[PDB]
Order: sequence, then C-alpha cells, then structure tokens
Amino acid sequence: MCDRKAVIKNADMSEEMQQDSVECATQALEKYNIEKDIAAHIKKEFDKKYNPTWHCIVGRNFGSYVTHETKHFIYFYLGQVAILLFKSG
Amino acid sequence: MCDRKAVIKNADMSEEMQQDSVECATQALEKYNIEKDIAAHIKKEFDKKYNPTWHCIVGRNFGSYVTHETKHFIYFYLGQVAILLFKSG
Repeated sequence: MCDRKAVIKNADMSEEMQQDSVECATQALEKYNIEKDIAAHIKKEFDKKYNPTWHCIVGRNFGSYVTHETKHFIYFYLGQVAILLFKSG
Repeated sequence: MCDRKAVIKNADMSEEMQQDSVECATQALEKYNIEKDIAAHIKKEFDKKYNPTWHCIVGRNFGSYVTHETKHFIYFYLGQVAILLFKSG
C-alpha cells in the first residue's frame, strides 16, 4: 500500500506519523546499514521535516526502553532492522 | 560478583551515575537476557531509584541516536551487550 517494510512493536505516535517514520528509517536503512548512522541521518531528517529533536534508536537485536514523553514515538522492525523513534519534546 | 562489566562508548551522566547505570543494566541482564527486558528492568529501577524518567536502550547490535540532556545519559557495551541510558530531565 505505502512501502512500510517494518514491523512496529510500540508506537505512541499518530498512525500516519508511524508510517512516515518507518519509511524514513528505511531511507537510512537502504542508504546505510549502520544502526547508529541510520539513526543519525533519520533524526536529522525527522527534525528538519517535523521539528527537532527526535530520539531514535535503530538496531537489529537490541531492546529500547525510552519514555516517549510525547506523541512522536514509534517502534518497529524493518525487513531486518528495528527503529525506536521518540522525541523528548 | 561485580557488575560494571560493560564498555561505555558515550556518556553524559554523573560518573558514579554512569557506573551505577552499567551495573543496573547488568542487573537487568543477569535477571533477564532479553534486550527489551533488560532495558525495562533498568529504566524501572533507575526511575524509582533516581528520578523519572529514564530512557534507556539495551542491545548488542543496534544504533542509538537521540538528543540526550540533563545529566543522566550514559552509553556502554556490557561483556556482550549494550545500554543507552538517558532521561529528559
């Protein structure tokens, strides 16, 4: 339907926001396979695209446990990766 | 019977705090070997043993990239795991 090659697991963010969030994690997922890196680029884009600052943790076998403390927190697992997006706004 | 068996990679929290954080991460590791689990166990105690809210990420192949702050954002890698402790105080 709209890409989204992930597998959410916990997203305290608006649905549509969770779909665009995953795709963005994908952008960094396809451009780079470096957990940290992917998270870096993303955060930058999500911030300039939405409004700084997005606390994201992308991996492939970790265990994120942050407090969204907002409404822009989405967790999911891409084809072979995981993204933990959440701002401290 | 000694924790702190991690490998910090980026910390912005009080020294004794980053040390206690690692042990707390280890505590969750000894009680459970599940990323998410370890993360929860940590944030849980750290939140009720320091001052809410602690956002930590425990994994061994992920990539954390968030805008830390306050003074409780420690990052390390245990014997075979990693932890990303950071609040939004």
